[PDB]
Amino acid sequence: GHMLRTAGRDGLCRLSTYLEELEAVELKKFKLYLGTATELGEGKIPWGSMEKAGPLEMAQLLITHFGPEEAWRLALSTFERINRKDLWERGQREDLVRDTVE
Repeated sequence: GHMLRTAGRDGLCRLSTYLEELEAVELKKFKLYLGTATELGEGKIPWGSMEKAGPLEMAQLLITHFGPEEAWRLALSTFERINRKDLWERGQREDLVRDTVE
């Protein structure tokens, strides 16, 4: 687990690792949320070309359309939206909890 990446750079690697935790319907929510999103403007995802896509295909989908860490953002920030707040907290913690600490 640890000391695996002495020198490394993830992006897609972290994206996949979290998207592999999502089941078909979880990915379903995820890919419709951002893929058919009008809040995202037009939607960087092609027209239904993610229906037969799984964690592997999805990771390589977001990474190609959005970008390495943009894909990651699109996943973590959608985890919270599909009621996958658990894994979402595994993604973003950012900084500070209440006072002084964290």
